[PDB]
Amino acid sequence: QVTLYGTIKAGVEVSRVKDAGTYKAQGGKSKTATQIADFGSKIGFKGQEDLGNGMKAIWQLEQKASIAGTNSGWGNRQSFIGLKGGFGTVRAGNLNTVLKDSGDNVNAWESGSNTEDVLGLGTIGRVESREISVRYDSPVFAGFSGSVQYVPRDNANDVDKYKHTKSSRESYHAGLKYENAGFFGQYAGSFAKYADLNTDAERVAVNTANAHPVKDYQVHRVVAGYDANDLYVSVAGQYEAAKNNEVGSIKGKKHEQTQVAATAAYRFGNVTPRVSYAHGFKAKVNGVKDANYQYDQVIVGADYDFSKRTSALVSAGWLKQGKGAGKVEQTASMVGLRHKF
Amino acid sequence: QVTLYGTIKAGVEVSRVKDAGTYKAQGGKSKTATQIADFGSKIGFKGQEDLGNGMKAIWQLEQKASIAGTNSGWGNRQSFIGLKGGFGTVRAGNLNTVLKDSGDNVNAWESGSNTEDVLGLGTIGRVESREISVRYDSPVFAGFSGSVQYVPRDNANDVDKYKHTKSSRESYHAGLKYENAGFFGQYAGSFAKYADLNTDAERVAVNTANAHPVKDYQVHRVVAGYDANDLYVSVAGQYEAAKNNEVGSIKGKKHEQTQVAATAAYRFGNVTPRVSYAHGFKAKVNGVKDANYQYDQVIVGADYDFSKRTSALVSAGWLKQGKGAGKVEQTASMVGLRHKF
Amino acid sequence: QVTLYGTIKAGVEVSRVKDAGTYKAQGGKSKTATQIADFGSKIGFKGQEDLGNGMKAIWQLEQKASIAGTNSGWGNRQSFIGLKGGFGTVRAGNLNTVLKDSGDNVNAWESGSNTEDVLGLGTIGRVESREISVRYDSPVFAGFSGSVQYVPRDNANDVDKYKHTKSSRESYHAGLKYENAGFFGQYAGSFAKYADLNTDAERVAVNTANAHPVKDYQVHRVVAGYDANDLYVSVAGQYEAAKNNEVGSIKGKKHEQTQVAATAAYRFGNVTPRVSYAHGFKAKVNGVKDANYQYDQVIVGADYDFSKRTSALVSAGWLKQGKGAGKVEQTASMVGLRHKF
Ligand SMILES: [Cs+]
Ligand SMILES: [Cs+]
Ligand SMILES: [Cs+]
Ligand SMILES: [Cs+]
Ligand SMILES: [Cs+]
Ligand SMILES: [Cs+]
Ligand SMILES: [Cs+]
Ligand SMILES: [Cs+]
Ligand SMILES: [Cs+]
Repeated sequence: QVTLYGTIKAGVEVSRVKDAGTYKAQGGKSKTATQIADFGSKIGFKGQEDLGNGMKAIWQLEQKASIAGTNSGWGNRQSFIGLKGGFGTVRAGNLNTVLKDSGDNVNAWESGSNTEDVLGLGTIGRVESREISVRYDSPVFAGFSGSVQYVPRDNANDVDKYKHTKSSRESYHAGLKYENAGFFGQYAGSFAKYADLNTDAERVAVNTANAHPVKDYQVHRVVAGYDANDLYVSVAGQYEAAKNNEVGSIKGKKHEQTQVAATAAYRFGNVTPRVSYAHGFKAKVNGVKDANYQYDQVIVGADYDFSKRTSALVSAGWLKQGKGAGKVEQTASMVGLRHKF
Repeated sequence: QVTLYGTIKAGVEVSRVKDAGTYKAQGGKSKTATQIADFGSKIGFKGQEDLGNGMKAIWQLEQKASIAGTNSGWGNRQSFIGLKGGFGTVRAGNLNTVLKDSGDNVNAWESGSNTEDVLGLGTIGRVESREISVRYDSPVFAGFSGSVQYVPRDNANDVDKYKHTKSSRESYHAGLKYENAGFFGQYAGSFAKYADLNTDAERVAVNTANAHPVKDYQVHRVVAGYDANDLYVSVAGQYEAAKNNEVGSIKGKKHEQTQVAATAAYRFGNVTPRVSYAHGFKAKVNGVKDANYQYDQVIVGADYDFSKRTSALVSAGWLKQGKGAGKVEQTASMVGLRHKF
Repeated sequence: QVTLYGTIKAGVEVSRVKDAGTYKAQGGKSKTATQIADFGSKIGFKGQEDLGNGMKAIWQLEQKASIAGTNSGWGNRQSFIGLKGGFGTVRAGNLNTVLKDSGDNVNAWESGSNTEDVLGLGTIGRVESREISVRYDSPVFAGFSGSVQYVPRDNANDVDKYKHTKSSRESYHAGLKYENAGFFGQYAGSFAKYADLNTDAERVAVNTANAHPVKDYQVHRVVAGYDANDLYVSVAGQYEAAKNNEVGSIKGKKHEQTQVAATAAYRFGNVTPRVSYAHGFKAKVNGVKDANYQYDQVIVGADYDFSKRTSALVSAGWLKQGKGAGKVEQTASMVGLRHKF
């Protein structure tokens, strides 16, 4: 067996930044931008074959396909080959991280890439990625399931394959999930003995310009809520910590940040109003409080479901980053359309 | 619903340039080149869903796929999401321009990209493009239909989104079409308060190397003819005008050019002989006649239709550019094969 | 008609190099690398239409799609348009070379690109490629078939289309095959009046950095064996020769190399153990023996066929390159999974 699927989705966004530092216009305000933007249209191919003994072969090839025609590549969304049966599921390839998957219960919004941080809970998602990796998923059993996932050294750093001179950027991802009668709890997280962050605290490839080597990199996410009877509510807590691993005065000093997010939605027939709130507390950077990494955000909107495949979408969002005169405030709103095939 | 389609098409071309300026060989003639060339093979995916109230969701993702394996990208031909119903059709994405669509009644030929100007009426098509835009199409009503289409500022110039420092390259596209009993007339055109041309008078992105900012950029196309009873004839008139908007001695001075084209074809069973003629009159460039932009061309050929999907193609073309010792003459011929799926 | 197909395939490889020159660690050994690697996953689209008179239209578009998400492009595997009927088959596009096709009887192994030379008989395949070309295939007749294939000048060197100043890199490919009662013999080969090699003796584009222009470039391959009754055995001989065509002291001097390979496999139900051996004798380079181009390799492994579409794969390989203190030794092993759709 073999099937074609995808989502086409897009809309118009309207945004404004308030940033004293970069916009000399009055009160530090940018002008208002108005863009047709693709929201992450995608196309895939996938299939499975019964292997005779309760085992199945599974594979998938999913690609970014933006109707603005700005993508190229195959396999640059989750793509894999694997086996599934009574044991659970094993998969190898460009895999979502346990934490990328858990993000479905945290960030429900659609936006173009420009507005990810204001029209969506982009900041809490900064820890989410796809990795050439292997992943095991369970058995859902007595309402419990789990995943375990690993990125080898020589996949995390190809260059260094044969000379093991940079320390390993191999990493571990794992989660545990419980569902009962509409109630869900999940823990998802990751660990990397050595990694590298950019200044927005995203993981980037070893040897990226302005990469900051870190050590004992760890992320934890707990999510809980209720998804049943027209009602959805979700609350997430996230904690990130690493040690400075750059050679310099500050090696060994402690990085950390705490983020929380909350979403509520109610389904009124075909209309689903949604509200979200997120906050990042002050980061400790090199052992010292850094309020540049603090933020607050609220998003409100709704989906109109024409069909089970097709929705109209509207949202607006209000985001505040940092403290004082370093302050950045983003405002945005959009209207859009989504169609799943 | 969801469907796969495409055209595979290709052939061998044979071409020669006569250009004193660049070819020192006798009488200013290049040698004769002989190439297997893809004619613009393409592949798409598209679909629609009835939404209940005479409304439909529509989407499409079409890509260049050249069997020479030189393309990459998704969505780099017309791709969109939209709604269709009694109101007409609304669409947003990488859209053909009203003028790109009207080009189906002007330039019927197939050629590789190298021969577009000699094996096809490439020059009159220089005004045709795809744009991240929104488009409304009518209702065909009493034989009349029309389209209206817009490219926002912040899609025409992303860089400048928030600092509105370069003037808008937002643009408007529109057309009106009438069909009666084989007879067709159409007006298609466009307007851009500010734009940027290259020296072959194609629109290019703001801030392209050797881009020439222009103002009040306008194109008009009227096409008329007859498409019925084995007989096809088309006559087109095109007019382009803009003001110099480059800072320098010549700002405010007037650009313009007039082009005409004519095609006739007759269907003799499975064979369709075709003849085309096109002419560009002298351009006024910076208020002054410039005969470098004058050209004449004739193309003759035929299609052999094996099936409704599959054709053999042959053509030859004879093109003259400019006047005097700046003169460029292109000669070409091809044989090819086209298959629609 | 129109069909979708592909192969997804991938695994974990483990490799080690022993190279005194580049690895200062003890006894000239690299460390051991361990990688999830795609084995050349691919996806295609193809179809055919009966044209009425025993003739068919045929086309194909095949792309590299690696589930590690590192490819982009359409048409970058064999892709074409063509006609098929009582005359044989004619095709134009990104075609496999007669010698690339013959490689199916020589190199049966799957490996990621990093291990092609140790987990697969990569070296003998150095002469195999895809080319924008035309190809004729026969009629299988009294057990005999054949192919003839040509790459025009102006496809081998686009740049030089109109100025015929570099000599032609046009080339000819041809083969002859016989099958009788499990027994097969094939000759495949190629000739290019002028070409360009890199130092691993692969053909590269004219004007590639460190390309070495050659003249009278010729390759010959004879393969023979037995493919029936659970038993497969293949023996190949390959010979490559060219003259130095670089301007310098050594123009006109003779390049050549001889390679042989052997494979045996036996099918035990669903398990197919396989063993392969290959050897490259000393190259003559500029008229002089060069033992850097000598190598020996053995690969052993097996396929486990879950289904006709789906296999588990394991192999190990042991490769030795050159003589003496220039010596390079590669060791590798892998486990993998393949699924055809
Ligand atoms: Cs998103
Ligand atoms: Cs992310
Ligand atoms: Cs990654
Ligand atoms: Cs064309
Ligand atoms: Cs064009
Ligand atoms: Cs464009
Ligand atoms: Cs291979
Ligand atoms: Cs090869
Ligand atoms: Cs090639």
